[PDB]
Amino acid sequence: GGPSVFLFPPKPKDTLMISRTPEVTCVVVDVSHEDPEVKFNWYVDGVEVHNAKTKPREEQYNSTYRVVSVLTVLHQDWLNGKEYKCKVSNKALPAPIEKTISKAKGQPREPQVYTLPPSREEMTKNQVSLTCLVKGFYPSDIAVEWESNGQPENNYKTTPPVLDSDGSFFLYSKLTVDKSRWQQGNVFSCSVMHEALHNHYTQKSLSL
Amino acid sequence: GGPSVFLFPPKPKDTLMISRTPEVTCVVVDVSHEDPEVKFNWYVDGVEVHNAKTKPREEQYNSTYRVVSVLTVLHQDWLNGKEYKCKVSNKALPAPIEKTISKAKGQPREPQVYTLPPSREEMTKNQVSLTCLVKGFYPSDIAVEWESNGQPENNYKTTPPVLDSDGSFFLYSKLTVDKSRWQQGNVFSCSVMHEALHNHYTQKSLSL
Ligand SMILES: *[C@@H]1O[C@H](CO)[C@@H](O[C@@H]2O[C@H](CO)[C@@H](O[C@@H]3O[C@H](CO[C@H]4O[C@H](CO)[C@@H](O)[C@H](O)[C@@H]4O[C@@H]4O[C@H](CO)[C@@H](O[C@@H]5O[C@H](CO)[C@H](O)[C@H](O)[C@H]5O)[C@H](O)[C@H]4NC(C)=O)[C@@H](O)[C@H](O[C@H]4O[C@H](CO)[C@@H](O)[C@H](O)[C@@H]4O[C@@H]4O[C@H](CO)[C@@H](O)[C@H](O)[C@H]4NC(C)=O)[C@@H]3O)[C@H](O)[C@H]2NC(C)=O)[C@H](O)[C@H]1NC(C)=O
Ligand SMILES: *[C@@H]1O[C@H](CO)[C@@H](O[C@@H]2O[C@H](CO)[C@@H](O[C@@H]3O[C@H](CO[C@H]4O[C@H](CO)[C@@H](O)[C@H](O)[C@@H]4O[C@@H]4O[C@H](CO)[C@@H](O[C@@H]5O[C@H](CO)[C@H](O)[C@H](O)[C@H]5O)[C@H](O)[C@H]4NC(C)=O)[C@@H](O)[C@H](O[C@H]4O[C@H](CO)[C@@H](O)[C@H](O)[C@@H]4O[C@@H]4O[C@H](CO)[C@@H](O)[C@H](O)[C@H]4NC(C)=O)[C@@H]3O)[C@H](O)[C@H]2NC(C)=O)[C@H](O)[C@H]1NC(C)=O
Repeated sequence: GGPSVFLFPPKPKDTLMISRTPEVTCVVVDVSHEDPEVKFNWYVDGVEVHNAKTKPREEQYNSTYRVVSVLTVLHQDWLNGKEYKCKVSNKALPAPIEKTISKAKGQPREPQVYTLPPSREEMTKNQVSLTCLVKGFYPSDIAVEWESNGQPENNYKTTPPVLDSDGSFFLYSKLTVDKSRWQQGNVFSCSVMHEALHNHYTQKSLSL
Repeated sequence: GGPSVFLFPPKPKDTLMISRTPEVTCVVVDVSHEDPEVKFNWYVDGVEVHNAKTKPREEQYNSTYRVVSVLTVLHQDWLNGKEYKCKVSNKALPAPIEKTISKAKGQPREPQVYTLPPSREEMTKNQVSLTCLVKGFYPSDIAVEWESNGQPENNYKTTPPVLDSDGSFFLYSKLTVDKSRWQQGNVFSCSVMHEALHNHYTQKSLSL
């Protein structure tokens, strides 16, 4: 009917990488052509802030607009658990819509990072699987990459985080390599970024 | 507004286990108190069938009913890729709603099942991780369990299937065991059920 609001968190990497810019994004869909004006109020821990920026209005081909406000967050503010509230007013609403988002609550726990070599049974294939088990972490926001000889290794896939029986998360990352590249003693590494790691970073190596 | 329809597939286990009964479920929500009658037509490969059964009507506390029709499917029919169509008629609809479901399309590929022992680095803990990598499978419907000494081992978690770079799926299953149970040479097994396995079943063992 009238507008709907969806509020999105930053990317885990952006909150953990010094390079990138974490932002909270408040998306308003089904804004009418009759009432395209939307007012945003933003609050951080209940304190109203005034540095949000509205993205270019996006007109959809179902006769609605999509209007989006972005609030840049301090890395430390997000990781410290601050509460971000977006309030949306529009003439087609009988009352403003409010959404609130934050990092998951609970004591952070440091990932344990374990590298597992290919199974002997897999050595009948041309390509073999290098496994990085990351477990015991909380909250679930995390990033995982691989390297080899100082260079990024990109032929990998990582599972979503899975809730474990002790209330931490685990996941696995699988890097696929030419078997010969493995047999030649090349050194591979699994890099993990998470808030409860020293400098938000660790790497563990794996080689034959 | 008026009713909505959601059509659900069988459980992978039910389609792969000789014991259990696979069914397709056509769920109609937001059925009004003014118009509670819903007519279902079911089609298998475009052929109308007449052996569906309607579940007991469920009245919700938002002044709507939930009405559900269940069609039992032959194991072989689902795995052979038959198309199941549910057609829903109701007075509040301007036209019937139709939904169609089937198994994912594409050539099946047999899972490769590899067991990986705990990392040496993990042996500083009281509990260690036994890993079952299942890869190269298609379609994604699969079930995984663990055993030890002929008995079911239940302290495990399995990742959802992840789409790999070659268009097959992989996943990992993690069984957590007392370290001493591992060091004592107990034999653990990862059991996998999938349509492209011989007898829809395989198991691989792991021990120190
Ligand atoms: C007219 O046409 C319109 C265009 O087609 C159409 O608009 C759509 O409306 C939909 C609803 O009507 C709306 O659906 C929601 O989608 C949510 C997910 O949205 C993302 O992912 C989509 C698919 O991948 C994308 O299309 C979206 O753009 C969005 O993508 C994300 O965007 C964010 C913000 O930009 C971005 O994050 C930012 O990224 C940047 C970098 O780019 C930085 O990193 C920033 O730091 C960062 O903030 C993401 O990266 C990007 N991600 C992706 C994957 O692309 C979805 O979550 C909603 O689901 C909830 O609500 C529905 C009910 O509608 C429930 O069915 C569902 O279960 C979910 O409900 C929640 O469940 C929770 C339970 O765990 C519960 O806790 C919650 O309370 C509960 N909430 C609710 C409300 O129930 C939802 O499906 C869709 O996004 C719109 N599409 C577009 C393109 O705008 C419109 O509907 C049409 N009008 C008609 C038909 O009348
Ligand atoms: C009045 O109050 C009502 C009750 O609260 C409320 O009813 C709800 O309405 C919702 C929509 O308005 C409806 O939402 C949909 O939910 C879908 C998932 O439903 C399941 O999982 C839920 C949460 O876990 C459960 O609540 C549901 O019961 C259902 O659970 C499953 O049930 C099936 C069938 O029984 C069962 O399978 C069977 O199990 C048995 C054993 O028990 C056997 O094994 C059988 O063999 C087997 O068949 C499952 O096990 C069971 N699973 C679980 C997990 O419990 C959800 O999938 C829908 O999402 C789609 O649509 C929404 C739009 O509404 C999108 O936002 C979303 O992105 C999805 O869209 C799809 O996206 C695809 C992209 O990949 C795309 O390909 C599709 O085209 C696209 N489709 C559409 C339509 O867009 C959806 O969220 C909810 O289920 C209702 N809840 C209940 C309890 O009925 C009602 O709304 C209220 N009225 C109001 C507010 O006015």
